[PDB]
Amino acid sequence: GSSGSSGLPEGWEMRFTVDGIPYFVDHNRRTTTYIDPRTG
Repeated sequence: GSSGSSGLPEGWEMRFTVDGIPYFVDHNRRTTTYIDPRTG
């Protein structure tokens, strides 16, 4: 359902692939990773 911004750091973004997988996108680093930034 409707989702917002939990609380990610600067640069780290929250998005989901066509399938709907939990992944983050970095604007500064310009990279993609599956591992969560907060948790690690």
